[PDB]
Amino acid sequence: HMQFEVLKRFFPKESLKNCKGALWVHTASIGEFNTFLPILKELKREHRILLTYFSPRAREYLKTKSDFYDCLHPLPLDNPFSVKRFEELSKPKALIVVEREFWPSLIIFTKVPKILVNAYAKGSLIEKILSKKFDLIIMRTQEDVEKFKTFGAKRVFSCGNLKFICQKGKGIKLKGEFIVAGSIHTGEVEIILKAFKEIKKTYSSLKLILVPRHIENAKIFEKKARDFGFKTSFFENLEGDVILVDRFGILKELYPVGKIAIVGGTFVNIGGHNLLEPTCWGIPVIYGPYTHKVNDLKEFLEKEGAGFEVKNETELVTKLTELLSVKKEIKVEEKSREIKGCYLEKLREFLRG
Amino acid sequence: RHMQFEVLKRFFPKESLKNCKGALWVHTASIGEFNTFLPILKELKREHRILLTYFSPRAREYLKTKSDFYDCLHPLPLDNPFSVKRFEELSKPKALIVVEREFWPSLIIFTKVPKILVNAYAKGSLIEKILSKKFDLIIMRTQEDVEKFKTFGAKRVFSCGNLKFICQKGKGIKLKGEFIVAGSIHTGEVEIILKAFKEIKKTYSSLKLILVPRHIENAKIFEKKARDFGFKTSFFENLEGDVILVDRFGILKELYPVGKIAIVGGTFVNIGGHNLLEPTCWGIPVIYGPYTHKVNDLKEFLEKEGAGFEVKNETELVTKLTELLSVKKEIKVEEKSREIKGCYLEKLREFLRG
Ligand SMILES: [Cl-]
Ligand SMILES: [Cl-]
Ligand SMILES: [Cl-]
Ligand SMILES: [Cl-]
Ligand code: NI
Ligand code: NI
Repeated sequence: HMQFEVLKRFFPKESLKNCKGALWVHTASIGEFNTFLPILKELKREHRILLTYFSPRAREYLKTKSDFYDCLHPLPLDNPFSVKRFEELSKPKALIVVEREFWPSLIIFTKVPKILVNAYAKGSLIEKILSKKFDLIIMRTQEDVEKFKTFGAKRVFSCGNLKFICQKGKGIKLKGEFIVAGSIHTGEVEIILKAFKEIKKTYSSLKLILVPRHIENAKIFEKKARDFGFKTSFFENLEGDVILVDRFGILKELYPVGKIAIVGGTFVNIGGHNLLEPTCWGIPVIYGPYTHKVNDLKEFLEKEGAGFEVKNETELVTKLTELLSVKKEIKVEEKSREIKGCYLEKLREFLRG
Repeated sequence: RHMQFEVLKRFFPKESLKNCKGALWVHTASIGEFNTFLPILKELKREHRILLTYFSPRAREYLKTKSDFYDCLHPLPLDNPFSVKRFEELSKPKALIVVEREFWPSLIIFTKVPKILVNAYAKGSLIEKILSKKFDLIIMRTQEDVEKFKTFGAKRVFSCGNLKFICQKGKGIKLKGEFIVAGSIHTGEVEIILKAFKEIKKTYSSLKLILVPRHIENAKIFEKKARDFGFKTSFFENLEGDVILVDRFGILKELYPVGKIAIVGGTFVNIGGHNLLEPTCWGIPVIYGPYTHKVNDLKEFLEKEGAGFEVKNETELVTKLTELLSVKKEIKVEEKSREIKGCYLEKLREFLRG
């Protein structure tokens, strides 16, 4: 089945010797790794990297990212001896913990200089006790900083949320004016078509590019839009009022083509997909009420004036019209350069000496 | 997050564990293991106080809703000698049942509690050689796994089958009519199912299809698709339709008994399969498509049992449906289930007696 690597954790591999002096980066699982990746890309340039993870579900994925590290090993089991053997074999120059892997033996029984990034405070007793054990803490909010400072942590700063860093890609150019609806589920399709139908009464040249959450549904989606009375086409072919995308990936590259984006997983009870993507391009994003899985991101976008929650077909029409008549300025990308810059600055300085 | 990792509790187990002394200690890493062991736990819970531990923070909230099946709840202690021994000293458990695997070295090496591994399989790895012999009793899925573990010098290793194959039926519903039941169906599965059912109705004109979407948000859509096929439609409780859509969450497992044949989705689209087992517990055959890669043990069990049929296209689906409609297939999954359960429960009770 899956590889738990229990022996490796308990008795870290001898070959760690071959990675001595590296910068040790710990990403509990795939999420943490992706969140830290933009920082890792830069650090990887000035340091050899020793990468560890906790979840067995992350091994296979991380193996595909060998470009971003020199050595890969699971985190040692949390006893003084496994942890000390890990540190003694690898003699790491420092350890960066992404988000909050409060492993007591790891934190208590290693001597490696320790750095926590993207942390937030909960006010719990384990925080009171272990926070002071880090040489440097970078938090998401100045509020979190305050709490940790009352915990006797020195060297604590706020740099913002690493999750809000833009990772854009090349992108695509298309002539025409478009709305781009991405990661749309079957149960979201009709409300969007009915909204776009109401809109086209006014904006006759406007086209909808529609990208299903599952590209397999590209044909069911087409037939629906056809049933609604739209001329339709499949991407590459831009002839339709509703343009369906059937090729995987591509979605993040399509956003720059539009004036307004709509992101699914939000009009049905899914919890929201990736709201950030379109806004990194200076485009406002509209979403439905079901954002519980991306709540921090939601509150961030609303504060940045870049995200807009709509409750129903009517609100959607109303919001779309507002954004088509008045171009909403978006500054998410500058914030992104700012968070990234702050994190990378403090880390480079800390690592310098 | 907003999730509780309970690090402090794992590191320094709660003093109140005292008030649970002499209990049977059952460890279920997360929700899946708990549900897998639940039928056995229900019986053991009658004869033992239960101290229940879990590893995944994601299980805590769920497990709190299961307070009827345990006496004490606490996360597994962190894997260092001191936390583990403190857990053990506080709770003085009579024994520890580990569900499936959870080879936590310090836990296994530094506790004196008699330890029992349940529903295990053998990967043949070095950590297995080393830790397997530290269990007082090991109950495995196959006689093949037993042989491997036997060669690691494990004594007291048996096979009682896969706990995951234990039926958990529920009350069940009754309706007048003849039905086929398609459950956990995704949008991309609706057309091969409707195409096949249209062909079948030519011959069995009285047959009705109860259609339960994977996600109810897709029901309106499903109903409209049925209409395009020219079926009379209706929403559950109304049995008017040739195709009857189901609009309520849950419900599915209680519906199966109503049918002559079940179809279970996540299988005609590359999803990997939903719960093939449930219909067969009613002595009803189940049909699925080729994409069962997330339920492959279950798929293999059903095939050997003569209760599960893989179909690759609309024709084989029509073919298999017609076969099962013309000659009723005998299904003995429930029989197998009582067997697996009784075996596990027999061995456990005997170990715990003395
Ligand atoms: Cl201590
Ligand atoms: Cl001590
Ligand atoms: Cl302790
Ligand atoms: Cl102790
Ligand atoms: Ni998916
Ligand atoms: Ni779901």
